[PDB]
Amino acid sequence: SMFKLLLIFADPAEAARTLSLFPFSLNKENFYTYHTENVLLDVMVLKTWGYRGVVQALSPPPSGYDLWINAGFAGAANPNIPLLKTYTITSVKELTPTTSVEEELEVTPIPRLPLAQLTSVRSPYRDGFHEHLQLVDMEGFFIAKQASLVACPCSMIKVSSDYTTREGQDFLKNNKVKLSQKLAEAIFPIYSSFI
Amino acid sequence: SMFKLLLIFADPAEAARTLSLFPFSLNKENFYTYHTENVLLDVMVLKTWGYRGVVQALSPPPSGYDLWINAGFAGAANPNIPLLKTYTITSVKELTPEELEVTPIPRLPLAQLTSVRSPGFHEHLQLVDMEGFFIAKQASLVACPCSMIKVSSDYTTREGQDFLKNNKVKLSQKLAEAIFPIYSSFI
Repeated sequence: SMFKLLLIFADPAEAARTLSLFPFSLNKENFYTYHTENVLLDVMVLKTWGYRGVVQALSPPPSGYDLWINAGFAGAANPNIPLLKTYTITSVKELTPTTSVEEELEVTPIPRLPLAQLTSVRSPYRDGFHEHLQLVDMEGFFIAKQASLVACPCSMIKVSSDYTTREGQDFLKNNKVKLSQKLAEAIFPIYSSFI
Repeated sequence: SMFKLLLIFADPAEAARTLSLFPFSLNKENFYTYHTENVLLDVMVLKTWGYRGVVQALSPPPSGYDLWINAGFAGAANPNIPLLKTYTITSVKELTPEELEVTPIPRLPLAQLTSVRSPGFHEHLQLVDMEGFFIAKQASLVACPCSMIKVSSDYTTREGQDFLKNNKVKLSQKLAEAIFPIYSSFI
């Protein structure tokens, strides 16, 4: 009767505009809560990027949510992907050598968002395009692993923020507010569908 | 197509949480613009309350919008109106010893509004404000559709007003949470 939603952001800049949507109360550092009659909306901001940040924040993982959403910026490893476009993820993997048996996790799509697949890396991915790759981040695979430990559905909202090239970073640098606002505008309709 | 929406608030406190929803740009004092590919979302904050504020800001009325929304707090002049409830308006009149029809926003509960020119309970009144009637009059001059979002903020009694001053952030947030789905529907 009260939907309990946990939002997870890798970085305060990515979380900024979502945190402006609601008069969140700051519960402990990097953890915000907005508690209404129909919806509990908690926002976790990791302290650092990647597996390390996920581990520090989500082990043991919290039990009791109805859904987790990892929302963040993602690199585009295909130049046909436009930037500033918000996707929902259908499955996520970790980047491994091509010979390695790939481990792919199914993810719960968010309605009304275009679909994409996600690969998480442990070091910045910059050797350009190619080839079984669409969107690239550093947290999503590991968040999904932690969610599976509590049998909690996991969705991801990823906004294309840069191409995975050395030169592609300039766009991220000039557009952080707009990218953060894209995540916010995809999250509000979710909250509102329970309110 | 770009949908051109003018949102009108009577004062900064009522506007605060809606202004927090988007990274608005501010050129003229009291006027905010969020210009995207699909929606032009302008927010006007009146410089003072009531008829005088509406006339200063909207006479002559601005042309070229697709819809005006007046969003604000409203007193409840019948004790069967619960507080903290967000309504959309079906018609508005001015208090007299002639009704303007208003376009209701989807999914919000319906109410009738009376605007007064100065601040107990009455029969025949539901929600009470100070701007809506005069905004609807100005929107008529440009043949612009007008809707209103009003959240019950107090009973129209001497005691009733403590709830308003205790709960300004939450009342402002109710307005924001009703406006964002309108924006979202054009994307």
